[PDB]
Amino acid sequence: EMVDNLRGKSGQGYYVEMTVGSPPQTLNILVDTGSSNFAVGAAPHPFLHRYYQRQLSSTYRDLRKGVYVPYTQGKWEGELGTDLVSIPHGPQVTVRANIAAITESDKFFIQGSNWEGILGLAYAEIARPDDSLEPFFDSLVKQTHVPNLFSLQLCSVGGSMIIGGIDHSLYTGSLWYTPIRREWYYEVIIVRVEINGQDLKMDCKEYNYDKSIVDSGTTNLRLPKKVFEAAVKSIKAASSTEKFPDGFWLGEQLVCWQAGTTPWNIFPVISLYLMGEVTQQSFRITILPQQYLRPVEDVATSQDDCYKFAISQSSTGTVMGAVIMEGFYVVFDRARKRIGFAVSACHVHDEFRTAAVEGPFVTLDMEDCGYN
Ligand SMILES: CCn1ccc2c(N3CCCC3=O)cc(C(=O)N[C@@H](Cc3ccccc3)[C@H](O)CNCc3cccc(OC)c3)cc21
Repeated sequence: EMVDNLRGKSGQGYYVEMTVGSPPQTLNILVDTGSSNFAVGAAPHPFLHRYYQRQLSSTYRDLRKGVYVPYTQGKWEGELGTDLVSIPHGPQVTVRANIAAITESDKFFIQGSNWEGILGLAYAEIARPDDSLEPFFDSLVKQTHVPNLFSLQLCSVGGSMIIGGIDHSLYTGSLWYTPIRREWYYEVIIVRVEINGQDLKMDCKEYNYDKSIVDSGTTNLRLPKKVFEAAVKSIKAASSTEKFPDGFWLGEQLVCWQAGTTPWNIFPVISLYLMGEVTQQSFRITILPQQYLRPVEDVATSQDDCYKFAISQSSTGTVMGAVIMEGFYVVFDRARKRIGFAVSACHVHDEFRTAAVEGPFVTLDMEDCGYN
């Protein structure tokens, strides 16, 4: 009953329905594996269709402490409190959880997005103000019998968040696991990057400077500057049969083709190799251009299909965002400190190429690829 419990708009995150307070107030909450605070709009905002009204909840408790959270995109400030929370299309339980009531924000809420809050699914180590603010999923596991694991199938868009287990109907083929290196973000280690089979030929620590994370709340694949520059050079080379403005590669400009004529075949597949659970072993996930060229829906331009380049540069490490996760079934196996990847039931492919998760591969270079 948790299948298809996610909705969203392309480029604007995926959200699940939740209720907060007594009596229950229904809100749509963005699912974010890249942070650890549960926060909801709690005052009027031009982009909010509704918001949390603390005065109407008999179970609300004020913690008398403010909190400020700046993300890569957007920021908000609010008041900490606790209240009862449920997930209508998830496990049928009610938990008391920490909630940040957002009273002020900047470039956080999105015009027309349909969500009103955010559910940080990562570890307490990156919770604000500090790690004593227990994250939602931690409270869920401690207060119920839900297994310490969840999975995401991200596919107007939709998908599934399966709390407490793995749904086999949501993937095909084998599940490959990579270790969670450190429990703060969902940090992983990339050991190799290929563009159309060609190795970027870089010290593998560069791929993980200064960390690499799996983040459902970020749209793009974000790469460390040095890796980004090398990747763009190789994607340009592969696609050189057409020449695009430098602004396209910087994600500042759309590229458009007559409806139905997008030249998918001139763009390369990107393979990211992730550390396996065994010494010097890895597996790879392969991303097609249908993933990293993000469609931008706009009726004004609808004579064409137009796209934004959804790989961009980072000064804070690699972020495997929604563009990478889409078309894969991703298991956040907290209990066993590992992340699993499999090909999703809602996968990308044309008649020539298919996204894949495959292995094992072996590396002769014994260098640890973790940056720290
Ligand atoms: C879905 C909306 N959206 C669209 C683009 C886009 C985007 N960017 C910017 C450039 C390329 C790219 O993809 C970045 C973010 C982003 O910052 N996401 C947040 C959640 C969020 C969701 C919705 C709105 C605002 C924030 C996430 O916690 C970040 N994790 C690591 C992170 C970074 C910094 C602090 C931190 O604290 C926990 C966590 C959201 C984006």
